Amino acid sequence: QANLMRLKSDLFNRSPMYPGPTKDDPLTVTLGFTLQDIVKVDSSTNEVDLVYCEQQRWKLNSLMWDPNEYGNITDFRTSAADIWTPDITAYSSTRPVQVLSPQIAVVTHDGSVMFIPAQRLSFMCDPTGVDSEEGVTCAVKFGSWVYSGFEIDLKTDTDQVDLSSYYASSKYEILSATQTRQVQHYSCCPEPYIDVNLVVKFRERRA
Amino acid sequence: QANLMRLKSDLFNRSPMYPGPTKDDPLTVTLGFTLQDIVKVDSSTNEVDLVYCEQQRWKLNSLMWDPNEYGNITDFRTSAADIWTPDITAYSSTRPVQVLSPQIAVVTHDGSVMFIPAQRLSFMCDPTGVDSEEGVTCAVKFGSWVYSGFEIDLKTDTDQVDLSSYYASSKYEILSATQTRQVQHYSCCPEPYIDVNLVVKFRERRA
Amino acid sequence: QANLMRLKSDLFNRSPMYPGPTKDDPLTVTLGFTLQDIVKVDSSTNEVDLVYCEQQRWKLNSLMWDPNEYGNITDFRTSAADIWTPDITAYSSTRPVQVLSPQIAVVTHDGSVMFIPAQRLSFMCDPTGVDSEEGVTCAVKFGSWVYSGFEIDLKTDTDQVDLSSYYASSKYEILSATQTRQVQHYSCCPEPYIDVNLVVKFRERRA
Amino acid sequence: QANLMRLKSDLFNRSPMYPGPTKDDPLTVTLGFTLQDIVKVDSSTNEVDLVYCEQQRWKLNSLMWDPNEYGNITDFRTSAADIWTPDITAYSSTRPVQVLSPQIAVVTHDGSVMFIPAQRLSFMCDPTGVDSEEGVTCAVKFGSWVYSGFEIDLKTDTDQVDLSSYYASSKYEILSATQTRQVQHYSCCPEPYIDVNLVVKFRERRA
Amino acid sequence: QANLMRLKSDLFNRSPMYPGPTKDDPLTVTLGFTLQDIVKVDSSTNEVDLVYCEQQRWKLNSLMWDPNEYGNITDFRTSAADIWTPDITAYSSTRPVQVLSPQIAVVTHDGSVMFIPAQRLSFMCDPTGVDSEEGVTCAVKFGSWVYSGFEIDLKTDTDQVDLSSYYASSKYEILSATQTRQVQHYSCCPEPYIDVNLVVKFRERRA
Ligand SMILES: CC(=O)OCC[N+](C)(C)C
Ligand SMILES: CC(=O)OCC[N+](C)(C)C
Ligand SMILES: CC(=O)OCC[N+](C)(C)C
Ligand SMILES: CC(=O)OCC[N+](C)(C)C
Ligand SMILES: CC(=O)OCC[N+](C)(C)C
Ligand SMILES: CC(=O)OCC[N+](C)(C)C
Ligand SMILES: CC(=O)OCC[N+](C)(C)C
Ligand SMILES: CC(=O)OCC[N+](C)(C)C
Ligand SMILES: CC(=O)OCC[N+](C)(C)C
Ligand SMILES: CC(=O)OCC[N+](C)(C)C
Ligand SMILES: [Cl-]
Ligand SMILES: [Cl-]
Ligand SMILES: [Cl-]
Ligand SMILES: [Cl-]
Ligand SMILES: [Cl-]
Repeated sequence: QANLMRLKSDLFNRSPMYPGPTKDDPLTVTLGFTLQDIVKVDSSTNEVDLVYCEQQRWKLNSLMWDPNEYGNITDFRTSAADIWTPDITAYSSTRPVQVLSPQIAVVTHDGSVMFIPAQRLSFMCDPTGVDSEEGVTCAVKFGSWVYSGFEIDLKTDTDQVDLSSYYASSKYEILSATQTRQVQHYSCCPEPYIDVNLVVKFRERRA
Repeated sequence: QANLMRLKSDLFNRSPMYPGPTKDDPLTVTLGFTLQDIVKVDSSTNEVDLVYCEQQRWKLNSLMWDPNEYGNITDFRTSAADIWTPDITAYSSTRPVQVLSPQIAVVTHDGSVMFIPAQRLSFMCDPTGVDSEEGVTCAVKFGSWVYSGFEIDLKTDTDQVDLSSYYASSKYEILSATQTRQVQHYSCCPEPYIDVNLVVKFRERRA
Repeated sequence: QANLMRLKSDLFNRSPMYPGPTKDDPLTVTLGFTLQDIVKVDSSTNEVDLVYCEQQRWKLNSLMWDPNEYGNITDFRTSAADIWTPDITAYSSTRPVQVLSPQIAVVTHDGSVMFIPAQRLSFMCDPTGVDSEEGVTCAVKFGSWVYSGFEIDLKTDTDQVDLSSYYASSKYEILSATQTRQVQHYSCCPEPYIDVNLVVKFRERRA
Repeated sequence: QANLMRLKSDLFNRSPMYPGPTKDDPLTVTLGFTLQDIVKVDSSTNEVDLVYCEQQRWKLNSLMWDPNEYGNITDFRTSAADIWTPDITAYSSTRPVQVLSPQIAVVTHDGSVMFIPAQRLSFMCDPTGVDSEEGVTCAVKFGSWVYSGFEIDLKTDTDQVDLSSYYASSKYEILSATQTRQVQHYSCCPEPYIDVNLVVKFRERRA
Repeated sequence: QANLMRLKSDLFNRSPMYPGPTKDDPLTVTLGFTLQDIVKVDSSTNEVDLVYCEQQRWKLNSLMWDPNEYGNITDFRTSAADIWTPDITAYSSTRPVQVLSPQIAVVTHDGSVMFIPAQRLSFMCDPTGVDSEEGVTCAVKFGSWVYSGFEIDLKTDTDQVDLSSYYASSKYEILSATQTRQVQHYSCCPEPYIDVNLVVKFRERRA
């Protein structure tokens, strides 16, 4: 307990709160979605509700340590409010995202962080054709709200969304689920922003 | 990281928290709207729900710095709770506005600040005629709640709302969307308050 | 900025937080309702939802200053969390009141404060007869929850509720709207509590 | 203002925050109910919503003072967050209780406290027979969640609920409303826990 | 009060906040479920709502004391925000869990802690067959979100869920309710995570 208490104290005191990435000190966040359920489809407003886990990984030099200096501690768990986190946002939500899991991250001696928030998202989607054989396709972009491609870059380990935890008895069955990196420009800003586009084809499951 | 940490420290210590504008030190906020979706229309209460982005720009001498003094840093991202922000409010909302994006602003070396919150608004609007060819027209005023024209002035870059991000498969199609600056008087107060009037003409989209 | 920064600093440091009124140091709050809309009527639970602005005015010796001592500053805007505010409560609400406007007050050199919160209230009201020619009458009392008449007194500038901002295309039209001061006794307490009774007669508006 | 400011300062500084009652230092809380309205009855989930006021009273030696030492101040109003309050909980709620009134208590020089929160409760209740002549009976227990009889005891002044403020035009009329002290044992714990059982018989009101 | 005030002061000052368990300092949490009610079943989204109490027990060397050193105090009640608590989470919730009881734990001189939060959970469950004689079976896993089996182990005193407080007049009757310990692997992580699987068989109750 003493060693971890010391490590946590030293990582916090060694330097003030990390000010986020810069053009000169950029960061690459690895995103990966685990789609658990398509809960609701609303045809009167064209909103669809998803339950998923957004897996996030990044590395920070400021969170690095030598295990030999801190009782061979290789990693630890900490509140996500105690460390810097990326501002990964759904670009087309219709409601504030609901967080379903504790806000705790895992920090490793190499400075790498893993943070997996489970969330419920309500986003823009016309479900017309959900009841058909072909089903309906809907997409939502995820990325930083304020950091461009020069400050925050995004990466995926695979183009395939994890469906190994998708609720079998859900009202909707998944025909396809894709997560692909893309670089866009916006009216507000001159720099190119980067995002992970979550595209999911689904239909009503027969009882 | 060191340079930005220093800049942020020096900008905060240079003077206590900015007390907002005054008659003697007025401010001009540039407002612009990017209408993403008309989510819901409720004819039983006469409420309409919009999803949009509110681009806000202002300039503060207190936030100015020389990039040559801080490792050629030209701008930075910071929590909107760490800086003064204008109190732009919808004058005719029926629910507390829901914030859909992170509360982070961008501050530039000339002292200018850009903050683009994404929000969901539920406001007063009779939708009667939404299903007709002509559609229905509804308006909502945005402006400071406590600062008059002598303290906060508002400006737009264009009278035409940004519709380049409007959800194509929305239940409602946009016939027209306008943003106009106007100056009004109220019973409470002797000074003229200024606002940006968002007027949007819309109808039900055919499948 | 310097003068206002100084005034605000001196007003906070000159004395600890104001402990509220007392029998020995009583206060008079001026109440005034601007009814903007009757949003919803629910006949299955007998609840009615209103959108209104509650103008509150009071004077405090502790908030007084000499403009000649602070660069001819006659007034300033401040967060309502930074100053004492009265606990004006609806005595018959069915839901926690939703605040629709920023929590900012205007303080003047004579120690007077003006605070205008915009709110949505869900209160006890049987709407039977709303569809009739005569319409329905419903009332809700507003007053301090813990302070009696000896500590907080209430006053109105007119017995007429401001209807100049009432939404024209509302589902309900106003036949009459009154705000009267009244003094009552309760089982709990020996002292007389005072309230402002909001009485509004309304009916369904024809297209 | 000076005397009250001083009293409140001295009451806070004389000793650290009160750690709650103990077997050695027990406390007796007096509960009372003022049932204002039976808002909703839901037969599809078996939930019933009440709007009531809970009068709570207890005495603490730590909150005692001599009025002659503090400008003949006999009592004062304070935020309920500034003092210890009991964990009186509804044992069978289906939703987190909504607080409708400000969280302010009244403290007297003898150390006695009075706190009357107005709340909306959604609790377990099968309404089958609400439309009959006999009506339906439903009950909800109120007690401390963590303190047993040896630490917190409960008392009522009357066994009759206060119905003098019950909304006349409510959808439901009260046939009977009782508040009775009872002592129970639970599977978790060996000590006897004490509660106040709120039993109310009601039916649908005829127009 | 003095002795407890001292004990609480000494337990807080003797060492900084406990950093949670480690591979080298693991912890075993005992889980128990008291199912109070199956509130709602939604066949249009496949969500089911439960009201239950989750009894949690763990022991910490850092919370140990000698009663003879602190006026024969054997235990005390404290805010759960003042002590470390495990991040026991429902792995398949569709909404953020609603807490229905005060967040207070009971700490004993041997360092053991008992914490019983009453909660409302909305989780993934197809209710098809709830109206049949056989009823429907639904399951939800509870475990730590970030700690593996090497850091947090789980244990149950019985496989049988406590039904002695189940609301008799609920819309749904319980046919069976089980709580069994299980060890799983996940896509994210290499270490085995452990959970308590809550399996409940229920059907619609006949009036
Ligand atoms: C800044 C602007 O015009 O809009 C950005 C929001 N987005 C990502 C959906 C198009
Ligand atoms: C720069 C800024 O604040 O945000 C706009 C949203 N975005 C990222 C897609 C263009
Ligand atoms: C000063 C104040 O609270 O304002 C009330 C109405 N308004 C918003 C137009 C000026
Ligand atoms: C006189 C006063 O309180 O202002 C209300 C103006 N309004 C409704 C548009 C906010
Ligand atoms: C004195 C106190 O706690 O409040 C009781 C309810 N009241 C005063 C509004 C009628
Ligand atoms: C304790 C007491 O008598 O209060 C009732 C609260 N009231 C009448 C506002 C609804
Ligand atoms: C351990 C436990 O919660 O037992 C029963 C409490 N009760 C009846 C409120 C549900
Ligand atoms: C002891 C504890 O934390 O919780 C038990 C619930 N109760 C109040 C009925 C006995
Ligand atoms: C490991 C972690 O950080 O959280 C992921 C969800 N879990 C634990 C059930 C696999
Ligand atoms: C990232 C990963 O594989 O974790 C899933 C956790 N679970 C099954 C609760 C949904
Ligand atoms: Cl301000
Ligand atoms: Cl940041
Ligand atoms: Cl107060
Ligand atoms: Cl306590
Ligand atoms: Cl932790």
